[PDB]
Amino acid sequence: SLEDYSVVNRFESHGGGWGYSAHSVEAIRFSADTDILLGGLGLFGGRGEYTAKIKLFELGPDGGDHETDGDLLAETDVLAYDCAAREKYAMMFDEPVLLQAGWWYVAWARVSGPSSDCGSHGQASITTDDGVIFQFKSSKKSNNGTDVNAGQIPQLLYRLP
Repeated sequence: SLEDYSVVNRFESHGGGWGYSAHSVEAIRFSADTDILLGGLGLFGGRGEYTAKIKLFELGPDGGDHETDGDLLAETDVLAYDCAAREKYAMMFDEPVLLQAGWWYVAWARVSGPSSDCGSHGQASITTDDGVIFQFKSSKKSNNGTDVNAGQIPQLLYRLP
């Protein structure tokens, strides 16, 4: 049956709604202090029918202090999705990607559709129940308001090796 994955939720609350436009890009920088297998990203929807393409970029060990344009590690095609109000949709990469402890990455999503749910009270640091510490920082690739505090990409979906 479907393989189970752990979740890290970067937001502690919700906002009003979030809108999209023709070239909107949601992105967030992150790092985990432990090697993890990244399977996908959790996305808000909740108020209709959406599409999204997701990407993962590598920045490296210095990517928290100096954001380069990064190296593409994974990408999906555009895929339609929906989910219940307040919930997240699990958009999976074609294959999971092994991330290195202390290295920085960019989680990226190009979402299209009507207004959606969104996050607020986003956290710079989250410690998951298994003890892994995730850090989040705003990304220069994000052009539609998503940042460390607010917006899209509420979750990373991962397993421990």
